[PDB]
Amino acid sequence: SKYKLIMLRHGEGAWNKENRFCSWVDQKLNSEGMEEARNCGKQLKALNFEFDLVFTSVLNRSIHTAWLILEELGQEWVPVESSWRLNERHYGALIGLNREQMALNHGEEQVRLWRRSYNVTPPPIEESHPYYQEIYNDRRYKVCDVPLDQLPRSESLKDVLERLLPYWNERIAPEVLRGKTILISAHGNSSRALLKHLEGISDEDIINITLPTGVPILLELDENLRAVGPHQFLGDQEAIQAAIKKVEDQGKVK
Amino acid sequence: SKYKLIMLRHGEGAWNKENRFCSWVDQKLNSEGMEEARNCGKQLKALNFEFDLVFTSVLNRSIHTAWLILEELGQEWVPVESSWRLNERHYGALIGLNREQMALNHGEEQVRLWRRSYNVTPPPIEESHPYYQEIYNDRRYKVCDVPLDQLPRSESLKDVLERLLPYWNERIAPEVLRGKTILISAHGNSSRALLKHLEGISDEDIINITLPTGVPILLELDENLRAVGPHQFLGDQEAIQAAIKKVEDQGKVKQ
Repeated sequence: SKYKLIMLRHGEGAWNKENRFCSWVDQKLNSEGMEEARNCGKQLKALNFEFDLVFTSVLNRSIHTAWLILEELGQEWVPVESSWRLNERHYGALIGLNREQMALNHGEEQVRLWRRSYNVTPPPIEESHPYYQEIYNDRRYKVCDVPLDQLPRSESLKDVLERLLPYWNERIAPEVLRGKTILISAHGNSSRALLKHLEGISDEDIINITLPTGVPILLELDENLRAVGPHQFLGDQEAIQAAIKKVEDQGKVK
Repeated sequence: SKYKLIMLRHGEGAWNKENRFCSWVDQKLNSEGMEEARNCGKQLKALNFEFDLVFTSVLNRSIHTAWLILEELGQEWVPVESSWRLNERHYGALIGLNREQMALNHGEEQVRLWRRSYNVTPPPIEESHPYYQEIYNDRRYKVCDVPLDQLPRSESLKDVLERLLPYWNERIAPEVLRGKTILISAHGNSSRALLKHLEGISDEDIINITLPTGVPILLELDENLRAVGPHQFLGDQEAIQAAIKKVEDQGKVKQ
C-alpha cells in the first residue's frame, strides 16, 4: 500500500483486575500493562519501524505506553502530541462499575450492548458520581480545544468518532500524506472508531470488533487514506485471539 | 521578578562513577539518576508547579528525566519538545576518555580549560573514534535543522551558545513572554551556556561555574528576559556545594 500506520490500545491498567469501567478516570498502567507496552516496542523494533510522530490521548496510560514503546525502539526523541480527542469513550455513569456484576444484574447481552454498540449512549455522569470531580477539575481539560463545559458527560461510539474525526482530518492525516510513519497510542473504543472510519466498517459490523490490549495494529492505506485491506494484528495470532477473548470475557458471568 | 522557569541537568549514568566524558554518546540514566529526576519532580510538586511546556535535548537521558518529572507531577500530558540545540557540549575526541586520566596525561590546568573555559575547543572526533559511528549514523541527526555533515565534531562553550541561543530566542523565550511555565531538561554545559547568556557572565568568569546533577535551578528573569540575579539551586545548600565539588574534583589528581 502507499502508506502504513500503527495504532494500538494500551495494556492493562490498574482497574483491569477489578474489572471496572475506567474511561476518563486517569488510572495508570499496572506492571503487566507496562510489560505489554515493552513487548509492543520489541515487536515494532523487530519489524524496523522508524516513527516520525506519535499521537496519544491525554490519559496518562496511553502516554506511558508510547514512552515505553519509544524507549524499546531507541526513539525517545520522536515528537509526541496528545489530545483529548483520542481519549477512551466516556462511559458516563457506568464509570467505576464492575462489568461482571453488571452482567449478573442486567444480563450479559445488556453489557455487550453498552460496551460494543455504535449508537447507544451511556447515561451521563452526574456531579454526585464518585469520579466526576477528579475528571472535570483536571487542568488538562481546562486547556483543550473546547471549553470545559462543552466536553462530553457520556458518549456512544458514534459520538467518539464525531470528536475524533476532526483530529484525524486536521492533524494526523496530513502527516500520513507527507509519508511520515505515525504511531497512534490510544484506547479500545477510540481505536475502534478510527478503524471504522478508515476501513469503512458498517454500523452493524463494528459491534463485533474487539481489540486486544497491547498489540500493534497495522493499517495499510491508499492515496485517499482508505484501508487497502483489513487491519492486521502484529504478533502470534493464537495469542492475539486469546487476548481478544479475554476482553470479551470481561462482560461474561463467571 | 517578572518571569520564572526551571532548568536542570539530568542525574547520573554509568559514566559518572567511571568518570568518563559522555557528551553526545546516548547513555541512559542509571537507577540513581532516575531517582534524582523523581526527587526533582517531588520538589516541584511541593511548589505546586504546573508546567505548560517542556524542552529537552535529543539525548535520551534528558528526555527520560523530563518524563520522570512529569510523572511525579501527574502532568504527562504536558507537551514536550526535543532539540539537538539543547544537547550536551560535543567533547570531540575526548568522548569516552577518563577525566582523571586526562589530568594525569595533560595536567589539571589543561583539563579545566577543556571542561570549563569559554573559547577552548576540544580536539575533533575522527571517524576512527570508537563512538563516531553510533553518533553520526543515528536517525535523530538525519532529521535535524542542520544537515548531518554540518553538525559539530567538537564544540567550545562558545560554539554551544551559538547553536543554543537561536533555539532559546526563537522557541523557548516567546513562550516565557506568553506567561507560560517552562521546564528545560538539559545538560551541564548546555545549561552553563544559557546561564552565561541570561546572567551576562563574562567569558573569563564562566570558567568558575559548575552545575550539580539533578538539582533544579529556578531562574528569575526580568521584562527583557535577562536574569535578575545569580542562579540559585533548590535543595540543601551544603549537599549541593559538596556535589559541585565532586564534579570539579573529577578533573583533579588524587592527593
